[PDB]
Amino acid sequence: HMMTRWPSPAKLNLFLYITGQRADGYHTLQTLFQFLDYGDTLTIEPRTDGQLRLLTPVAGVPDEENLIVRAARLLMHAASESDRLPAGSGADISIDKRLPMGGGLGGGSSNAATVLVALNHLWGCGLSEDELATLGLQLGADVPVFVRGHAAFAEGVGEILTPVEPEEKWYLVAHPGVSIPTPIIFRDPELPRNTPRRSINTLLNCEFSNDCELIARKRFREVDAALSWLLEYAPSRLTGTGACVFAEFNTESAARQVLDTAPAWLNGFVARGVNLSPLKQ
Amino acid sequence: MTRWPSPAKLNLFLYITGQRADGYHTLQTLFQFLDYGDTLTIEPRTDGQLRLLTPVAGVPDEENLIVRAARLLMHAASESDRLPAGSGADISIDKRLPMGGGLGGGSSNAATVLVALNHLWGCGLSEDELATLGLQLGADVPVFVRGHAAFAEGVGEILTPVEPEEKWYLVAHPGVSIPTPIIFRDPELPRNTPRRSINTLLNCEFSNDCELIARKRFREVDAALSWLLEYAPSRLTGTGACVFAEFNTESAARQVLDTAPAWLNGFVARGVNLSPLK
Ligand SMILES: Nc1ncnc2c1ncn2[C@@H]1O[C@H](COP(=O)(O)OP(=O)(O)NP(=O)(O)O)[C@@H](O)[C@H]1O
Ligand SMILES: Nc1ncnc2c1ncn2[C@@H]1O[C@H](COP(=O)(O)OP(=O)(O)NP(=O)(O)O)[C@@H](O)[C@H]1O
Repeated sequence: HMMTRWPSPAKLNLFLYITGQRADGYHTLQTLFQFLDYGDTLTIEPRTDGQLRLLTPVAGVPDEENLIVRAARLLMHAASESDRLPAGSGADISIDKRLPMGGGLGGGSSNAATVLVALNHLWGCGLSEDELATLGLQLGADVPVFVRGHAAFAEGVGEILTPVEPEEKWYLVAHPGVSIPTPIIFRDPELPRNTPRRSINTLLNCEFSNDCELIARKRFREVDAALSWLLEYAPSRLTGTGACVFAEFNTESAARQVLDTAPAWLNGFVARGVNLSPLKQ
Repeated sequence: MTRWPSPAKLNLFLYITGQRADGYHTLQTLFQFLDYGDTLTIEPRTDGQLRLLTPVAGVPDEENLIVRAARLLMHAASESDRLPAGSGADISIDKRLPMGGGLGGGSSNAATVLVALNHLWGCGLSEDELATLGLQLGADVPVFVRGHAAFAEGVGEILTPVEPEEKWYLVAHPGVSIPTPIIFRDPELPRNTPRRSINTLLNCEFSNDCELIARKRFREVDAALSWLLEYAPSRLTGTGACVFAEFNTESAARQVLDTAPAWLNGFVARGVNLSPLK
């Protein structure tokens, strides 16, 4: 059927603090998200024969393990159980994938968010933003931020989101070459897990930092190298659990100038921060 | 009122439906309380001081869920102008539940502290708010806060009341402590059990997706289950190490308890669908 095109932007954690750990191992976080005007593009063609096909498998991820497919299947389940899924609802999905796996840019969660929002719209299920954010939290920690579509402060177990208006700066984002899946960092015994809970105003007045950065820097020489390079030019930090690091600039020209200083083995891009997700249109 | 109950729970079933990229597992699980647990003494203070008078063996006081619960409530209430100046408390616990056993004792302690201090200080937080705070403390805190046997979904915040039969249980602790992350990191753990309706789940055989892993990895759990299975339906609760056996009368449960090896340290308690806390 029709071929629809849907943005899946990256995010940055402008700061990220680990305030505690539950007995089941889950870490409570206080973190501030901003989107980038940069990321993946999904093409979604709806179907009436009930089939769900990923036309562009992502290397390193079996099909049924792709968050694209998991998101579609979860929406189908939730909508069907509430009598909101038309019979034969299906989709063919392809992705122009720019965001790396294990990058800390939230590519997987962003893909899931876009698929939830796009298929809910196309199939006409009528699920609210609240309902899609509740589904999204089951798929990925940051799916709710992408679903709701606003730069936001996230606490609780990731479901408490408050809109914030951080400066829409220009960022140089580097991929230091290695992939660091979040569990590799969150299982580290030396990870900080006792940063004090702070109000949003207090956090906005703190020195922005990422509690994962010291661990990633020490465990991965590639992250240390990328951070050492960018820090010669601008405030620079890890995003997510890495491996990606970013540097902040006041202008596009300055960011692209510093990107030009990048060693050839350090892939990077320049993108502006945006507080409204392209997905929200 | 200064004496507050903190009941145990059982997971009557437990299914693992998925795992996120950050390692977190989504569950579908059924909770019932036991008429058995800890008793907390909570004595309000007007000097803004908060103290745990009784340490829990092995737990640094600042890591104790009792203290974490009190300090989280103080923060959330203060930030919304609902904490009277000088609010404090002296808290003690008579701990009868074991740790790392799957009875939810730590989450129950946190729930009791949240509900008790909210009431004693008069902060006026709603049950919804306390259950939202509780999710930051422990995975099962919201079930203990709301106080009803319940089917729990989502990331543990979607709770549906259910009325499972209030049976008598023989709860056995095979002595070995199995912290949940040890089970949740196992490559062989089932992580893709289909999500199913409560009505579906209420009419299938109850099971615990953690049981097979727990039995294979821990001989004390394997031996504890092999004994109880002779006499009654028996399953792991939580991620273990505790196991429970299902009886229709107290006398039958107790007669099996009297045949238990000393290393089992078992107790008998009735299931209740309404928390003593409520
Ligand atoms: N369509 C997808 N795009 C990217 N990653 C995917 C996708 N589908 C499954 N994954 C996997 O799940 C993760 C995507 O979740 P995501 O929100 O992007 O977190 P991340 O910041 O990229 N890295 P991490 O959380 O440490 O795994 C990746 O690591 C993939 O292994
Ligand atoms: N007041 C407390 N009572 C019991 N445990 C506590 C307490 N405070 C901190 N803890 C610790 O945090 C955990 C409490 O979580 P708990 O509710 O007991 O889960 P469980 O179902 O019993 N099994 P597990 O998740 O492995 O701990 C315990 O393992 C303790 O080490």
